[PDB]
Amino acid sequence: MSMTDLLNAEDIKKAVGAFSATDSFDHKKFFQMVGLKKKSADDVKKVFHMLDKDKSGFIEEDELGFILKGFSPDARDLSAKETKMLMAAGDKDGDGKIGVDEFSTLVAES
Ligand SMILES: [Ca+2]
Ligand SMILES: [Ca+2]
Repeated sequence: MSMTDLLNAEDIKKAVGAFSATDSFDHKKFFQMVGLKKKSADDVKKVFHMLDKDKSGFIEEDELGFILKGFSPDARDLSAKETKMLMAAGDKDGDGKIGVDEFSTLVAES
């Protein structure tokens, strides 16, 4: 992890803006504005690990209400409608969690 060094602080500054709403979590456009899909697959491992505070290897509603705190400060509390839709979109597998390889490619569906 290290959401500045691995990625780009400027791109992150735009990205935290691209989620600066209640429910309007355009993950596809965040992952574009932050340059994520332009960084390495092995960078995308260090990406996911910044959101998975637990280091349990899976992100779920407890973290996913404020996942932005791994992207940077000024993050805030996401809406109850957001977390519901975001877990249901971000779990491509059917296990109810965001996994890294899903999250990387979930946004390539753009
Ligand atoms: Ca977790
Ligand atoms: Ca999954």
